[PDB]
Formats: sequence, C-alpha cells, structure tokens
Amino acid sequence: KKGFPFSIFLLALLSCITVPVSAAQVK
Repeated sequence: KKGFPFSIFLLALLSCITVPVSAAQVK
C-alpha cells in the first residue's frame, strides 16, 4: 500500500526508549 511511513519513526523511537528498560529490570 502507498500511504505515510510513520511506523518507521515509532519503531526507531521504540528502539531508543527500550534500551534502558533492560537496566530497569536488572536493578
């Protein structure tokens, strides 16, 4: 389908906000 590529920024942003989550579970 041809629309808007916004999910790429959501997934890219999700990868940035999911880096410190591992450190939150180990502490």
